[PDB]
Amino acid sequence: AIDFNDELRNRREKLAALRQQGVAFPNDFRRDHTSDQLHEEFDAKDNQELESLNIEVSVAGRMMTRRIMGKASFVTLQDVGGRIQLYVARDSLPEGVYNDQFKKWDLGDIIGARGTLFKTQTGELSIHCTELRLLTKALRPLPDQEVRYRQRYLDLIANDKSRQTFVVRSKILAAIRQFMVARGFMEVETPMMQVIPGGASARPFITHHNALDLDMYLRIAPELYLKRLVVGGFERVFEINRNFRNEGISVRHNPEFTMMELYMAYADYHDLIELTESLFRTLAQEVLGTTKVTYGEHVFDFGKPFEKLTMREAIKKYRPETDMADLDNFDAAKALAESIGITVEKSWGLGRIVTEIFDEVAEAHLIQPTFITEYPAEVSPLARRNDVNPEITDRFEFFIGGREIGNGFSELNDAEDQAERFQEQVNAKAAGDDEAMFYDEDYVTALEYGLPPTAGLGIGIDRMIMLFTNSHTIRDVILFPAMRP
Amino acid sequence: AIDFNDELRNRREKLAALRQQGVAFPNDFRRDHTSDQLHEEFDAKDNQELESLNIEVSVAGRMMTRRIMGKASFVTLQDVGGRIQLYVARDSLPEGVYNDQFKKWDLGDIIGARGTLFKTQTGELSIHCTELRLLTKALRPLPDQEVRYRQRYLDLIANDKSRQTFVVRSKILAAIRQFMVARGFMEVETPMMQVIPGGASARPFITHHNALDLDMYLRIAPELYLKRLVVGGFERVFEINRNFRNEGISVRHNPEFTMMELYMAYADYHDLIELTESLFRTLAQEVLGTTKVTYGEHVFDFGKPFEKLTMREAIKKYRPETDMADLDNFDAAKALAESIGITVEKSWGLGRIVTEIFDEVAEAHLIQPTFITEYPAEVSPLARRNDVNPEITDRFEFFIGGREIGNGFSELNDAEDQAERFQEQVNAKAAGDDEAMFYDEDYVTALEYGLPPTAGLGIGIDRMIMLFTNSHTIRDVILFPAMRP
Ligand SMILES: Nc1ncnc2c1ncn2[C@@H]1O[C@H](COP(=O)(O)OP(=O)(O)CP(=O)(O)O)[C@@H](O)[C@H]1O
Ligand SMILES: Nc1ncnc2c1ncn2[C@@H]1O[C@H](COP(=O)(O)OP(=O)(O)CP(=O)(O)O)[C@@H](O)[C@H]1O
Ligand SMILES: N[C@@H](CCCC[NH3+])C(=O)O
Ligand SMILES: N[C@@H](CCCC[NH3+])C(=O)O
Ligand SMILES: [Mg+2]
Ligand SMILES: [Mg+2]
Ligand SMILES: [Mg+2]
Ligand SMILES: [Mg+2]
Ligand SMILES: [Mg+2]
Ligand SMILES: [Mg+2]
Repeated sequence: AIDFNDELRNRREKLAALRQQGVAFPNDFRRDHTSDQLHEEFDAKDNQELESLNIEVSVAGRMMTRRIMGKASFVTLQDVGGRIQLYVARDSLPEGVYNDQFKKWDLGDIIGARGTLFKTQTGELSIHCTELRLLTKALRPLPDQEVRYRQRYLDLIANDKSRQTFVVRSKILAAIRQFMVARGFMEVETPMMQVIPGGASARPFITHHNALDLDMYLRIAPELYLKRLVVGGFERVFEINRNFRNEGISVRHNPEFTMMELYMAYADYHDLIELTESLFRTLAQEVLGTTKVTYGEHVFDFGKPFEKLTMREAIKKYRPETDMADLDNFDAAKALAESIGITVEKSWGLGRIVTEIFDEVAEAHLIQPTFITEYPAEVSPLARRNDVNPEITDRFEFFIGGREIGNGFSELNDAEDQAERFQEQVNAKAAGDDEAMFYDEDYVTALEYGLPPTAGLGIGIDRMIMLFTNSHTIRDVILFPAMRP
Repeated sequence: AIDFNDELRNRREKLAALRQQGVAFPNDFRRDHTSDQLHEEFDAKDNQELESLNIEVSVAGRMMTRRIMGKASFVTLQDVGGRIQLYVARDSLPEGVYNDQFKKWDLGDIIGARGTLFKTQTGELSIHCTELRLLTKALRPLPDQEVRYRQRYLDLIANDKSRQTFVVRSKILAAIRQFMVARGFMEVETPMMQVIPGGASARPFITHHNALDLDMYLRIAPELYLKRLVVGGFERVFEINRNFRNEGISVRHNPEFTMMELYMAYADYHDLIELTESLFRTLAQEVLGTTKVTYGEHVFDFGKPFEKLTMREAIKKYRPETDMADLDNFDAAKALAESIGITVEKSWGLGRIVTEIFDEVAEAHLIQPTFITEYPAEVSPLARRNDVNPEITDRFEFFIGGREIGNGFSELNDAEDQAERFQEQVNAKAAGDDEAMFYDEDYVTALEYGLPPTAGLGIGIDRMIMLFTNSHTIRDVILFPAMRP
C-alpha cells in the first residue's frame, strides 16, 4: 500500500544523491555481448573449458533479481537477448563499489557489467564481475489486461511471452519479404494520404492539408496505386504497410492495421491460392520449425492444402436448413437475411445480401485454413468478372481460426467495365452506402493505357501473426493497440 | 491533333470487335521468363550455341515498337525486366494469327509470346515466335514535368531512367534492412495515429475517430513509441515508415515522407556517426558498385569520413563577417537573425534564434557529407544534455547536397528533465509556438521505469534516395508525390 510510495520516495532520494555526485545519467558504458549470444556460444562448455578460455565479456541490462549474501551476490540481468547471471563479489570489484554502490542499487536499475565467464555449481552460465556500473536509475519498481496495452513497456519487461510474440512478428515480416523477393517481387511505397480513397469499402479517416486548403483521406487500401504501377511496368510489386479504417475496435479489428498487398501480372487467382499456401507453409516451417501449428484448441497443418468452398457452399454447410433457392431471389434473400439479424439497407442488392448472410452464417466456423470463392460482383467492384457468370467474380477470401485473413482476386483490367462499376458504387453511395467507393477518373485512364492480366492479394498481417503466436486478440500482436479513451 | 482522337476511336472499335469474338480480356497466358533473365543468361551465347540448345521460352509485356516487313516483323516487348525482341513470322504462327490478329494490334497492347531463342544478324537476342497472343488491348496510344507525377504510370512506361530510379530505391531499402538486421536491429511497427503527437516539431494532420468520438493526429515521428520499446527491452530497434507533416510542398518536402528511426542502447551519438558513415559507404558500394557518387556537379566519396562542424563553426564559416559574440546575446542575435530575413517569434530564445540563423546561413552550403553538432537544448527537447554545457545537447544533424538528411542524438533518459522540457514546450505553445510539443505523461512514466543510455537516429529516406539516383527534387524519388489541386 504505502510501501509503494516508500519505494518511489527512496528511488527519487537515491537519484538526488546521484546528481550531487556527478552525472546521474551517463552514456559511456559499452557492452560487447548480449545474453543470448553468451548462451548460444558457452552453454555447452563445462567450467574446466571456460576456466582455460578465460573469456572476458561486457554486458548491460535491467537488474531483474538479486540475492545478496554478505560479501557476494547473484544477480539476474535482463537484456534484449534474455537473461544472464552475474556473480558480484566485494573483492572482485574496485574498492567500495560493492558496498558503497552496488548494494544501494534497486531492482529495475539498468546496469553494466564486465567480467569473466564461468559456470555455477548449478551449471548456469554466469559472469564473474570485475567491473560493475549503474547506468540508469529506475525511479519506479519493476512491474485488467488493458494495462498491458496501456503500458506495453511494462508488459514487455515483465512477460517473456509478450516479448517473444513481438520477436516472432518481426521474424515473420522478414521472412515474408525474403519470400516475396525470392519470387521476383519488388517492394514499393504508395501514398497513405489520398484525395480519393479507394481499393476497398470502409468509412475513412478524413484530414485537412493546410498548405493546399484541401481535404485528404487516410488510405483504406493501396490497391488503386499498386495497379497503376503494374500498368507502368512493375509487374511483380508488393507493399507492406498500414491501412486506416474509421471503424470500431474489436478482437480482430484495430482502426489502423498492417496489410500486405501484392500483384503479379500474367497470373490469376489460382496462382494466388498456391502462393498463399506456399507462404504459410514456409512461414510455419521457417519460423516455427514445423508445419503443424497449435492455435487454441486446434492444430493447423500448413503442410496440407487449404479447404476450398464457394460462398454458397459455405452458407449451406453451416446453415444446412437453408433453402438455397432463397439466395437466387431478392425478396426471399432479404427475408432470410433479416431473419438472422442482418439489417438490409436499401442500396443492397442480391449479391450484397448473400455476402452478408455468408458473413453471419459461415465465417466464424471456418477454423481450418479455407478459401471461399465466387464473391458476387456487387461487392467486388475491382475484381475480374467470371467468364461464365458475370454476376460473380474471380475473387476469394481465405479464413483461418474463424477470421478473414486474406482477400485476393484476378484483377479487373477492363476500363469500361471498371468505370461502370465505379458508377454503380457512386449511385449506391448516393443511395445511402456510406462505405461505397469514389469514382476515380485517373484510375480508369490508367486502365485505358492497359493493365496486363493480373492477380492481387491482400493479407491482414496482424491477423496472420495471431495464428503464429497463438494470440486470440489482435491487441496481443500490435505493440500499441488503439486504446479507448 | 485529330489523329489522336482517331487513335482513340480505332482502339475502342477494335475492342468492340474483341468483345464480339469472346472474352476481350483473358487471364490465361503464363510466361516463364522476363527479358532481363533471358539477357543475363543468353546475351553471351552465339547463334550456333543457341541453335543447338534450342531453348523455348514464354514472355509477356507491352508492345513498344514494331516493324512489319510483309510476311515477317520485328517487335520490341517491354516487361518488368526491360526489353526483348520478337521475330514474328506468318509461317511460324498458327494459320491466320499473323494476318488476322497480329497485324491488327497496336503499340501499347499487352502481348504474350512463346518461341525459340536465337540472335539476329544484328547480334541481338530475339525470340522466334511459335505462339503470339493479345492479352490486353490498350485503348490509349503509348505516351510540364508535373505530368510525370500526375500519371506516373506513363512516366514509368516511357522513361527507362524513371523506372531505374525506383528500382534503386527498392534496392536501397532492402540493403538498409539487411544492413540493420546484420547489426542485430529488429524492425518494429508503432502507431501512425496518435492521441498526443510528438518526437518532433511540426504542424500535424488532425483527424477524427468516430467510434471513440476522439480527435486523433497523424504521427509526425515514431520517436516516443520507439524509446518506450527500448525501456521494454528491445534495445536495438528501428522502423522505416511514413511521417506526416502538415507543411507545404517543396523540392525537398512532401507532406508525407518515409523515415527510418533506429535506437541502440548503450551507445551515444558518436556511435550514430560511425553507423551513418558505414551505412552510406555500404549502400554506395553495394548498390552503385562504387563509393564515389556523382550528384549534379559534385562527387561524394562515401569512402571518406564526413566533415564535422559545430553549429556555430558552420555559421562562422558560411557568413565570416558575423561577429560570433552576437550569438551569445539575445538582443544582438535577434537583430542578426532579423537582418537576414528571419521573423523572430516571441516564444523564441537564444538557442532557437541561433538554430534559425544556421538554417538560413549555412545549411545550403553543406554540399559534401557533413555532421553539424552542438544543437541547442531549446530546440532539442528529447536529446541528452551536454555534460559541460547544459544549454546544448549531444545532438547532430547531417547534410549532403545542401539538404538535411538525418537527425540523431544521445537520447534523454532523465525523466525529471524530460518533464521540465515538456513543460517548457507547453509554455511555448501557449506563447504562440504552434509547432511546440505536447506534454506526454505516459512517456515520462516510461522514463521513470528506466531507459538505458541510448542513441537514436532519424534519416529521411526520400532525401537519401535523391543522393543515390542523382535526383534534384524529392518528387523524382516518390512514386506518387503530393500534387497541388
Ligand atoms: N480493422 C481491421 N483490423 C485488422 N485487420 C483488418 C481490419 N479490416 C480489415 N482487415 C484485414 O484486411 C483484409 C482485407 O480487407 P477487407 O476489406 O477484406 O476487410 P474486411 O472488412 O472484410 C475484414 P472483417 O470481415 O473481419 O471485418 C481482411 O481480410 C483482414 O485481414
Ligand atoms: N516534409 C519533409 N519531406 C521529406 N523529408 C522530410 C520532411 N521533413 C523532414 N524530413 C526528413 O526528416 C528528417 C528529420 O526530421 P526533422 O524534424 O529534422 O525535419 P526538418 O524540418 O529539420 C527538415 P528541413 O530542415 O529540410 O525542413 C529530416 O532530416 C529530413 O531528412
Ligand atoms: N485492397 C483489398 C486487398 C487486395 C485485393 C486484391 N486486389 C482490400 O483492402 O480488401
Ligand atoms: N524523431 C526525430 C528523428 C530521430 C531523432 C533521434 N532520437 C525527428 O523527427 O527529427
Ligand atoms: Mg470490416
Ligand atoms: Mg469481410
Ligand atoms: Mg472483405
Ligand atoms: Mg520542416
Ligand atoms: Mg531543419
Ligand atoms: Mg531538424
